[PDB]
This record gives sequence, structure tokens and C-alpha cells, in this order.
Amino acid sequence: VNPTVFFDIAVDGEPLGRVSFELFADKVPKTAENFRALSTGEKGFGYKGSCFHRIIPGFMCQGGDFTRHNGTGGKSIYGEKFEDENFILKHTGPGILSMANAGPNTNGSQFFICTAKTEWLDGKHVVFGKVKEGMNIVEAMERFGSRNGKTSKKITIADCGQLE
Repeated sequence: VNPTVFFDIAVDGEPLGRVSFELFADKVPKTAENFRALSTGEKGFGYKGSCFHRIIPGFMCQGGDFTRHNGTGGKSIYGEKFEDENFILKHTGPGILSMANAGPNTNGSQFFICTAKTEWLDGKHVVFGKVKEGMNIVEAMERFGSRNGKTSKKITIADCGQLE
């Protein structure tokens, strides 16, 4: 019953592969629905064509800024920001999908895929999904990152949508 969303990842325009995410709509329905709708683009905007602007190997891949492409922008389907829904789920290891924010109750569209256990984020970032297929593609993306987060090539979501 939990939706599955896919991204097709491209590196400087060249196809890399597909990642699919289970979203935990049963635990965080409002947060999961935001990501789902942004992935299908059904509201008229969303993730298709946007980039991963910050990739730190051994930490995380961050994306979702589809308005300024650098970590300053993005917006949710509910408005510019929405609240922290709950903190039931924890950052338990690689593959966790969690919301980026700028303080309490400022979720927009930016998210990060964890590539390590990041327990110090528990209770501050809302966990809402996990990689289902294609963790190996996330691992491949991670190699184009750097210590300060700058990417050596442009990593883009060439296509995205809902599978299940």
C-alpha cells in the first residue's frame, strides 16, 4: 500500500541507472505525499530535470532544489514550508530518505539519501522513505561527490514518477 517512486539518474546527460524508493505513507502520510506528488509532477511542478547539488561521500546525497538548483530554493505542495510531521523513524543506515530543513518546521522539497548511519539527525530531520532498488546506483552517484559537497559532474533526475 506504500507508494513506490522512481528516479532515473543521469550524469552529464548520460544515463546512469534507476533508483526506486519505498515511501512510508503509513507512518508519515503528509511528508510522503509531498515527495510522491513532486515525483509525478501532477501539481504542475516537481523534481523532473532537477539536480543533486550536494554529495558528500560516506555521508549523503542531497537534492530537491528545483527552483534555484543550489540548496537555497524548492517548495512543497503545501506551500513554501510545512511542519515536522513526527520523528517515529530513525536514521538507521544507508538508504534512508530524510527531509532537509533550516530549523524546526521548515520542510520544503529538499531531501537527502543517507549513505551512512546518521543517528545525530534523529529527532531533527523527518525520515519518510528508504531505497528499495538501486542502492548500487546511489553508491555510483556518491563517487562524483567530494568532501565539501561539490559534484564533479552534473547529476540530474532525468525522469521520475510512480511505480506502485
